[PDB]
Amino acid sequence: NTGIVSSFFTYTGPAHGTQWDEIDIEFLGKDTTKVQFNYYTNGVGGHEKVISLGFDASKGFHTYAFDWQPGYIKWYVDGVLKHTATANIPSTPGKIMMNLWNGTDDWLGSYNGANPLYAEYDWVKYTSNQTGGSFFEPFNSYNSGTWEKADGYSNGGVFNCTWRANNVNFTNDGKLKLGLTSSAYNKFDCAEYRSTNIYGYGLYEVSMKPAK
Ligand SMILES: [Ca+2]
Repeated sequence: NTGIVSSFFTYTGPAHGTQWDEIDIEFLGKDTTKVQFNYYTNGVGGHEKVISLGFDASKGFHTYAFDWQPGYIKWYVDGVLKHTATANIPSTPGKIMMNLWNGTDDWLGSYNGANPLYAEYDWVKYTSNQTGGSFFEPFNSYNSGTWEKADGYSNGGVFNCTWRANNVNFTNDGKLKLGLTSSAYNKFDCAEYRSTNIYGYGLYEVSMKPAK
């Protein structure tokens, strides 16, 4: 069922001592000509919207964004509005997170570990509703002041891989590359990179290329 997923999302929930509020951009590796938008408010999801892109997202970098305001979320693809939600919008500030992971599946028919799956992200921009809360991250190198790598555990549940910090790497030309690897025992190691601060309403933009 759930195969390979590359994502850009905001998150907060009970490990952070709050209700689960989250806004998603996710790409399923089974069809990268589409993108899926969704969000959870107080743990309630069921807002999936799948958009056809008109291009195969895995072939180049595109800019995806969501503008999260008190009364709506609006999602954009390369500056073009694609979807607006207005119902039960979330309101708790969260961390910005990016991951690549496999669920518990037919993507294994083509998976070859000598040319592993990688999701690449060239930059992230957050333009805050609160003056002085904006930031730009170009992914030239690991910045321990603003981000952390997930390592040493699995989320469990739908996730069928263990986060490894050594699957989070930076290329010499400035991209964050998250990899999904398997060396034996049908065990996969995957990767998540996440901010250390939390952010609220504003425009979140990412330039990325999902795995396939
Ligand atoms: Ca960059």
